Amino acid sequence: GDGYNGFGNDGSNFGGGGSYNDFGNYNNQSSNFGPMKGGNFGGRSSGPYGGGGQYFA
Amino acid sequence: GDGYNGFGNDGSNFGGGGSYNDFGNYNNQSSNFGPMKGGNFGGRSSGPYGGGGQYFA
Amino acid sequence: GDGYNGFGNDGSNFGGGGSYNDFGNYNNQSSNFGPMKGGNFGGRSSGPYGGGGQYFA
Amino acid sequence: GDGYNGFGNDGSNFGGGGSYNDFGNYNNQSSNFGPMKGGNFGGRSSGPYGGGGQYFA
Amino acid sequence: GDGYNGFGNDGSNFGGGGSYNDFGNYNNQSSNFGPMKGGNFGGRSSGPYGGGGQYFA
Amino acid sequence: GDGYNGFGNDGSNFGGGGSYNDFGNYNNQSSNFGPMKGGNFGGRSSGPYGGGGQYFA
Amino acid sequence: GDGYNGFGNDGSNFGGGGSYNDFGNYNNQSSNFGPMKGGNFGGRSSGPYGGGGQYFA
Amino acid sequence: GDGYNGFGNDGSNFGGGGSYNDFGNYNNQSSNFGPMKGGNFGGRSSGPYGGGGQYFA
Amino acid sequence: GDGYNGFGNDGSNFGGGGSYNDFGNYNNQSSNFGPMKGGNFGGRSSGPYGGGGQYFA
Amino acid sequence: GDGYNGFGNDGSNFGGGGSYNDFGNYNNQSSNFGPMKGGNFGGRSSGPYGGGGQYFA
Amino acid sequence: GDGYNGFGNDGSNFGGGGSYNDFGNYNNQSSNFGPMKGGNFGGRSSGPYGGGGQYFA
Amino acid sequence: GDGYNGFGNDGSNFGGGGSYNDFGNYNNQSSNFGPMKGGNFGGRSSGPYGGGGQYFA
Amino acid sequence: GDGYNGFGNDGSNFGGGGSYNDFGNYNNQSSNFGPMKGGNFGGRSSGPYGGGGQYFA
Amino acid sequence: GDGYNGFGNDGSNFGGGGSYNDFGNYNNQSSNFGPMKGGNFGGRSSGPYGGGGQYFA
Amino acid sequence: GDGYNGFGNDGSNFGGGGSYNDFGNYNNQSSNFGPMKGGNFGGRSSGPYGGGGQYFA
Amino acid sequence: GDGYNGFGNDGSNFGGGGSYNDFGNYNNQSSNFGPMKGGNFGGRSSGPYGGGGQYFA
Amino acid sequence: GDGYNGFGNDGSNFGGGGSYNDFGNYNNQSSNFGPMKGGNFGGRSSGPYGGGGQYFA
Amino acid sequence: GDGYNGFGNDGSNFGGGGSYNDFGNYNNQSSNFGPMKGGNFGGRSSGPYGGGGQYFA
Amino acid sequence: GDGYNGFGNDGSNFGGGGSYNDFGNYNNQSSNFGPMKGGNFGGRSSGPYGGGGQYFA
Amino acid sequence: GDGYNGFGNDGSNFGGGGSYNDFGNYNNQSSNFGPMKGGNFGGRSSGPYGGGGQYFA
Repeated sequence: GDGYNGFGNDGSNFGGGGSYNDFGNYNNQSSNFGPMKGGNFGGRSSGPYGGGGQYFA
Repeated sequence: GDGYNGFGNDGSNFGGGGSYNDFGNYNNQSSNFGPMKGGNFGGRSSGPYGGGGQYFA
Repeated sequence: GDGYNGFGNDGSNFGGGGSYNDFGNYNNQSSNFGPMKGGNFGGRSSGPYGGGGQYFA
Repeated sequence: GDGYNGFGNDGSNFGGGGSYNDFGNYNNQSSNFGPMKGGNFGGRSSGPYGGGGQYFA
Repeated sequence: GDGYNGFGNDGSNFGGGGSYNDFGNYNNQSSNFGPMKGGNFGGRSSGPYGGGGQYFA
Repeated sequence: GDGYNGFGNDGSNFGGGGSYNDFGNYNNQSSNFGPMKGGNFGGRSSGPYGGGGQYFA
Repeated sequence: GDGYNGFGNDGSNFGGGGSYNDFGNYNNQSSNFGPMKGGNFGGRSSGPYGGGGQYFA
Repeated sequence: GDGYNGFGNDGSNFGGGGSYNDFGNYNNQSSNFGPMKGGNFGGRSSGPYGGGGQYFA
Repeated sequence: GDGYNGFGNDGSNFGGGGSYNDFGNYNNQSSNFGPMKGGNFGGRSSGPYGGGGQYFA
Repeated sequence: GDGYNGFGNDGSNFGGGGSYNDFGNYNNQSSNFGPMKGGNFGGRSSGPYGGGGQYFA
Repeated sequence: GDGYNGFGNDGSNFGGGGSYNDFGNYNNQSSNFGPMKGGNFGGRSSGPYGGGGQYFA
Repeated sequence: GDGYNGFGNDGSNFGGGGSYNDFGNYNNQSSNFGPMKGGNFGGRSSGPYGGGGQYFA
Repeated sequence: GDGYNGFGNDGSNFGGGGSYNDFGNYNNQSSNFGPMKGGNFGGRSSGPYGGGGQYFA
Repeated sequence: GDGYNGFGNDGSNFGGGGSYNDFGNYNNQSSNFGPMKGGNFGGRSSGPYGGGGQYFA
Repeated sequence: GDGYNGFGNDGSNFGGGGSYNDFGNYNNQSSNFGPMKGGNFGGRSSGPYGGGGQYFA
Repeated sequence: GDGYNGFGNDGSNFGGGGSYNDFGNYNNQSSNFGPMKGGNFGGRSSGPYGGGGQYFA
Repeated sequence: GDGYNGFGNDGSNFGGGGSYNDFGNYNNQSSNFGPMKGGNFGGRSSGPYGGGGQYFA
Repeated sequence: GDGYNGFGNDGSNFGGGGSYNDFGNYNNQSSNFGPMKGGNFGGRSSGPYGGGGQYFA
Repeated sequence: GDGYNGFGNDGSNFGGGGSYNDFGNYNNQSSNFGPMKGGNFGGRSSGPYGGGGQYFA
Repeated sequence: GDGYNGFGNDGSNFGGGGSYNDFGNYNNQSSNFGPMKGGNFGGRSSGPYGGGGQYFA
């Protein structure tokens, strides 16, 4: 099958080292190593029901 | 079969080393090592019901 | 099947080592090693019912 | 069957070694080693009922 | 089936060595070694009933 | 059947060795060794009834 | 079935050896060895009844 | 049937060896060895009745 | 059935060896050796009745 | 039928050898050896009646 | 049924050999050997009646 | 039924040879051997009636 | 089958190290190493139902 | 099949190092290394239903 | 098969290092290394149903 | 088969280093390295249904 | 087959370094390196249905 | 087989460095390096259906 | 086979460096380097259906 | 076989340095380097169907 011979995969210290950073919500922020099946996704929404609006600002 | 021969996979110390940071809600911040089946996802929302709104600011 | 020959799988010290960090709610912050089935997810919400809103600030 | 030959799996000292850190609520902060079936999740919420709102700040 | 040949699995000393830290509420903070069935989860909430609000600050 | 041949499983000294720490409420802080069925969970809440709010600060 | 050939399972000295540490309420701080069925849980709450609130500070 | 061949299970000296520590209320702090059925839990609460609040400070 | 061949189970000297410690109330602090059925629990509270509050300082 | 072949089960000298230690109220602090049915518990409380509060400090 | 072949069950010398200790009230401090039915419990309380409070200083 | 083939059950010298140790009321400090039914308990209390408070210091 | 011989895969410190950054919502921000099947996606929305609008300001 | 002999693959520090940046919604921001099947996508919107508008401003 | 012998592949620090940048919605902004099958796409939209309009301003 | 021997494949710092930019909606902004099959596309729109217009300004 | 020996392939810093720029919708803005099959496309529109107009102001 | 021996291939800083530039819709603004098969295209339109007009101004 | 030995293949800074420029719709604006097969095309329109006009004001 | 030995192939700064320019629709504006097969084309149109007119002004 497929293979992977990566040396030095790092992927570390996600936040970057800035202070006062705000991490939003429903994100995918994972670090994944090794064979993966099923793919990688972001957050999912089903929007508000019964006429509720969805607002970003 | 799919292989993986990674040296130095790290993925450590997520927060980055900054202070006063504010990690989010429902995030997938995990670090995963080894064969994975079923995919990697962010957070999921079924939005408010009965005309409740969803608001970000 | 699938394999994993990883040397030095860190994933440690998640908070990053900064002080005054605030960790949010319903997150997935786990560190997972070994073969995994069923996928890795963030948090999940069924939003408020009967006209309650969901608010972020 | 899927294998795992990880040498040196850390996942330790989660908090990072900073002081005055404030850990979250309903988070998944576990460290898991060995074959896993059923998947890895964050926290789950069913939002308030009868028109109660859900608020973050 | 699946297998796991991990050498040195650490996963120890969760709090990180910081002082004045405040570990939160309903979190999953366990360290789990060995075959697992049924998945790993965060906390769960059924939100307040009868119009009670849920508030984070 | 799923195997596990982990050497040096540690998982010890949870609190991290810092002083003046506060371990919060309803957390899962266990260390589990051996084959597990039924999954690993955080704490659970059925939030207040009859219009009582749930407050974090 | 499943198996576990762990050498050196430790899991000891939970509090970490810090002084003035405060251990909170309803936690699961157990150390568990051997086959486990039924899963590992944190604390459980049914919130106050008749309009009493639940507060953390 | 599931096996377990753990060498050196330890699980000892829970308090950590620090002085002036204060262990909590209703915690599960047990050390359990041998095959377990019915799961491991934290403490359980039914909150106050008749409008009494629940307060952590 | 389920087996256990553990050598050196220890589980001893719970208090840790520190002085001036204050073991709390209603905890489970037992050390249990052998086949266990019915699960392991923390303490239980049916919170105060008739408008009495529950307070942790 | 389950089994247990543990060598050296110890579980001894509970208090740890520290001095001026206070062993608080209603704990379970037993050391139990052999087959067990009905599970292991902590202390149980039914809170005060008629508007009496429950206070920890 | 279940079996137990424990060698060296010990369970001895509860107090730890420290001095000036207070083995406080209503604890279960027993050491029990041989097959047990009906479970193991801590102390039990039915709290004060007629508006009397319960106070831990 | 259920068996017990233990050797060297000890369970002796409850205090560990410390000095000026003292014992609280209603403790269970028994050492029990052979088959048991009905379970092992700590002390039981029905708290003061008529508005009398229960106090620990 | 397809190969990968990457040296120095970095992918680290996602946030860039600026302060006061606000990571958004439902994003995919993962770092993925090793063979992948099923593709990589952004976030998904099923937009609001029953005449609710979707607003970006 | 296809091959890849990339030396020094960087892909790091996504945010760029600017402060006060506001990362978007539903984006794909991942860094992916190793052979990929199923393509790479942005976000997906199934726009509002029942006459709700979609507005970007 | 197709080959790739690229030395020094950058793709880093995506945002450019400017401050106050706003990252859009549903973009693809990933950095991808190694054999790719299935193609690379932007966002996808199905416009509002039932006579709702789509507006960019 | 087709080859690629490119030295110095930059493609970094997409945003350009200007401030106050808007990296607008549905774009494809990825940086792709290595052999690619399936083609590279922009965003896709199925325009509004049931007489809704599509508007740019 | 076909080959490519390009030295210094830049393609970097797309935005140009201007401030207040406004990147578009559904564009293809990717930088792609290495052999490509299936062609490079812009965005695609299936224009509004049911008599909805398409307007560029 | 066709070849390409280009020294210094730029294609960078697409926007040109002007401010307040507006990047339109569905464009192919990609930068492509290496062998290409399937050709390069602009955006594609299928005009509105059911008598909707298409307007540029 | 056909060759190309070009030195200094610029094609950069597309927008030209003027401000307030308005890049149009469905254009092909790519910069393409290396052997190309399938031709290079502008945008495509399948003009409106069912009596809709196409207007360039 | 054809050849090409151009020095300084330029093709840059397409917009021409002018401000307030308005680039057209469906154009081909690409800059292409290396051998090409299939020819270079402008835009393409299929005129409006069902009696629609095509108008330029």
